[PDB]
Amino acid sequence: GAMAPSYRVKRMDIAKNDEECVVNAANPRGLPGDGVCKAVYKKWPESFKNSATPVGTAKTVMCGTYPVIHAVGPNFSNYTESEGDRELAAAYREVAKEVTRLGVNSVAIPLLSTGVYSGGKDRLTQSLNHLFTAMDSTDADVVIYCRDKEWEKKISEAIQMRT
Ligand SMILES: [Cl-]
Ligand SMILES: [Cl-]
Ligand SMILES: [Cl-]
Repeated sequence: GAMAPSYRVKRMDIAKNDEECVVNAANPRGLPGDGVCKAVYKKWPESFKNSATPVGTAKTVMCGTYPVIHAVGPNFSNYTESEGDRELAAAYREVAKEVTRLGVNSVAIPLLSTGVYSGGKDRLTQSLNHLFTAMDSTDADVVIYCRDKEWEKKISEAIQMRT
Protein backbone atom coordinates (compact mmCIF):
# COMPACT_ATOMS: atom_id res chain seq x y z
CA GLY A 1 0.00 0.00 0.00
CA ALA A 2 1.03 3.65 -0.56
CA MET A 3 1.72 5.69 2.68
CA ALA A 4 -1.00 8.26 1.75
CA PRO A 5 -2.85 6.82 -1.28
CA SER A 6 -3.36 9.68 -3.86
CA TYR A 7 -4.82 10.42 -7.33
CA ARG A 8 -2.71 12.47 -9.79
CA VAL A 9 -2.97 13.28 -13.52
CA LYS A 10 -0.14 13.65 -16.04
CA ARG A 11 -0.33 14.68 -19.73
CA MET A 12 2.28 12.41 -21.37
CA ASP A 13 2.81 8.97 -22.97
CA ILE A 14 1.75 6.20 -20.50
CA ALA A 15 4.70 4.16 -21.94
CA LYS A 16 7.01 6.60 -19.98
CA ASN A 17 5.10 6.08 -16.66
CA ASP A 18 6.93 6.07 -13.24
CA GLU A 19 4.48 3.57 -11.62
CA GLU A 20 4.85 -0.13 -10.59
CA CYS A 21 2.40 -1.36 -13.28
CA VAL A 22 0.39 -0.12 -16.28
CA VAL A 23 -3.20 -0.50 -17.49
CA ASN A 24 -3.48 -0.95 -21.29
CA ALA A 25 -6.68 0.30 -22.95
CA ALA A 26 -6.81 -3.08 -24.80
CA ASN A 27 -8.95 -4.59 -27.51
CA PRO A 28 -10.63 -7.95 -26.79
CA ARG A 29 -8.39 -9.90 -29.23
CA GLY A 30 -5.00 -8.94 -27.79
CA LEU A 31 -3.99 -7.06 -30.99
CA PRO A 32 -1.47 -4.18 -31.07
CA GLY A 33 -4.33 -1.77 -31.96
CA ASP A 34 -3.94 2.08 -31.96
CA GLY A 35 -3.35 5.00 -29.51
CA VAL A 36 -2.52 3.91 -25.87
CA CYS A 37 -2.61 0.22 -27.08
CA LYS A 38 0.03 1.03 -29.84
CA ALA A 39 2.49 2.72 -27.41
CA VAL A 40 1.97 -0.12 -24.93
CA TYR A 41 2.72 -2.77 -27.65
CA LYS A 42 6.01 -0.98 -28.62
CA LYS A 43 7.15 -0.72 -24.96
CA TRP A 44 5.98 -4.15 -23.59
CA PRO A 45 5.36 -6.41 -26.63
CA GLU A 46 6.03 -9.59 -24.56
CA SER A 47 2.88 -8.71 -22.52
CA PHE A 48 0.64 -9.41 -25.56
CA LYS A 49 1.22 -13.23 -25.29
CA ASN A 50 -2.30 -14.68 -24.67
CA SER A 51 -3.67 -11.21 -23.65
CA ALA A 52 -7.10 -11.62 -25.37
CA THR A 53 -9.98 -11.19 -22.88
CA PRO A 54 -13.69 -10.24 -23.13
CA VAL A 55 -15.23 -6.74 -22.91
CA GLY A 56 -15.70 -5.66 -19.27
CA THR A 57 -12.66 -7.75 -18.05
CA ALA A 58 -8.96 -7.27 -17.28
CA LYS A 59 -6.19 -9.80 -17.85
CA THR A 60 -2.65 -9.28 -16.48
CA VAL A 61 0.43 -10.44 -18.46
CA MET A 62 3.98 -9.93 -17.09
CA CYS A 63 6.73 -8.25 -19.18
CA GLY A 64 9.68 -9.49 -17.16
CA THR A 65 8.53 -8.60 -13.61
CA TYR A 66 6.55 -5.50 -14.82
CA PRO A 67 2.76 -6.16 -14.85
CA VAL A 68 0.62 -5.04 -17.85
CA ILE A 69 -3.11 -5.12 -16.99
CA HIS A 70 -5.05 -5.39 -20.28
CA ALA A 71 -8.45 -3.76 -19.55
CA VAL A 72 -11.12 -4.00 -22.28
CA GLY A 73 -13.60 -1.10 -22.26
CA PRO A 74 -16.69 -1.28 -24.56
CA ASN A 75 -16.70 0.32 -28.03
CA PHE A 76 -19.78 2.65 -27.80
CA SER A 77 -20.11 2.33 -31.62
CA ASN A 78 -21.47 -1.23 -30.89
CA TYR A 79 -22.97 -1.07 -27.38
CA THR A 80 -26.14 0.78 -26.37
CA GLU A 81 -25.43 3.71 -23.95
CA SER A 82 -26.96 1.52 -21.18
CA GLU A 83 -24.99 -1.73 -21.85
CA GLY A 84 -21.77 0.18 -22.64
CA ASP A 85 -22.05 2.08 -19.32
CA ARG A 86 -22.37 -1.31 -17.46
CA GLU A 87 -19.34 -2.83 -19.28
CA LEU A 88 -17.18 0.30 -18.72
CA ALA A 89 -17.96 0.17 -14.94
CA ALA A 90 -17.17 -3.61 -14.95
CA ALA A 91 -13.77 -3.17 -16.73
CA TYR A 92 -12.60 -0.73 -14.03
CA ARG A 93 -13.87 -3.04 -11.22
CA GLU A 94 -11.64 -5.85 -12.75
CA VAL A 95 -8.66 -3.40 -12.85
CA ALA A 96 -9.10 -2.76 -9.08
CA LYS A 97 -9.09 -6.57 -8.41
CA GLU A 98 -5.84 -7.03 -10.46
CA VAL A 99 -4.08 -4.01 -8.87
CA THR A 100 -5.02 -5.47 -5.43
CA ARG A 101 -3.89 -9.05 -6.31
CA LEU A 102 -0.47 -7.83 -7.65
CA GLY A 103 0.29 -5.95 -4.37
CA VAL A 104 1.68 -2.92 -6.29
CA ASN A 105 1.95 0.45 -4.51
CA SER A 106 1.19 2.48 -7.74
CA VAL A 107 -0.58 2.09 -11.13
CA ALA A 108 -0.61 4.13 -14.39
CA ILE A 109 -4.14 4.18 -15.91
CA PRO A 110 -5.75 5.73 -19.01
CA LEU A 111 -9.44 6.77 -19.32
CA LEU A 112 -11.06 3.63 -20.88
CA SER A 113 -13.51 4.08 -23.80
CA THR A 114 -12.57 7.84 -24.37
CA GLY A 115 -10.74 7.67 -27.76
CA VAL A 116 -11.60 5.39 -30.74
CA TYR A 117 -14.08 3.46 -28.46
CA SER A 118 -16.03 6.70 -27.53
CA GLY A 119 -18.69 6.38 -30.29
CA GLY A 120 -17.79 10.06 -31.06
CA LYS A 121 -18.92 11.40 -27.63
CA ASP A 122 -16.97 13.17 -24.84
CA ARG A 123 -16.86 10.51 -22.04
CA LEU A 124 -14.26 12.21 -19.71
CA THR A 125 -16.70 12.48 -16.72
CA GLN A 126 -18.39 9.05 -17.35
CA SER A 127 -15.05 7.18 -17.61
CA LEU A 128 -13.33 9.06 -14.74
CA ASN A 129 -16.30 8.50 -12.34
CA HIS A 130 -16.23 4.73 -13.06
CA LEU A 131 -12.42 4.80 -12.46
CA PHE A 132 -13.04 6.46 -9.04
CA THR A 133 -15.88 4.02 -8.06
CA ALA A 134 -13.48 1.05 -8.63
CA MET A 135 -10.18 2.51 -7.39
CA ASP A 136 -11.38 4.46 -4.29
CA SER A 137 -11.27 1.25 -2.11
CA THR A 138 -7.67 0.40 -3.30
CA ASP A 139 -4.53 1.81 -1.60
CA ALA A 140 -2.32 2.12 -4.72
CA ASP A 141 -1.20 5.61 -5.81
CA VAL A 142 -3.20 6.12 -9.05
CA VAL A 143 -1.67 8.22 -11.86
CA ILE A 144 -4.13 8.98 -14.69
CA TYR A 145 -2.52 9.60 -18.13
CA CYS A 146 -4.09 11.81 -20.85
CA ARG A 147 -2.86 13.65 -24.01
CA ASP A 148 -5.18 16.75 -24.32
CA LYS A 149 -4.42 20.04 -22.40
CA GLU A 150 -8.17 20.70 -21.71
CA TRP A 151 -8.71 17.10 -20.44
CA GLU A 152 -5.70 17.46 -18.09
CA LYS A 153 -7.34 20.61 -16.57
CA LYS A 154 -10.79 18.92 -16.10
CA ILE A 155 -9.28 15.68 -14.64
CA SER A 156 -7.17 17.75 -12.18
CA GLU A 157 -10.26 19.85 -11.20
CA ALA A 158 -12.32 16.64 -10.62
CA ILE A 159 -9.54 15.16 -8.35
CA GLN A 160 -9.15 18.43 -6.31
CA MET A 161 -13.00 18.82 -5.93
CA ARG A 162 -12.93 15.64 -3.72
CA THR A 163 -9.93 16.95 -1.60
CL1 LIG B 1 5.24 12.29 -23.76
CL1 LIG C 1 -10.55 4.15 -26.41
CL1 LIG D 1 -6.83 12.82 -23.59
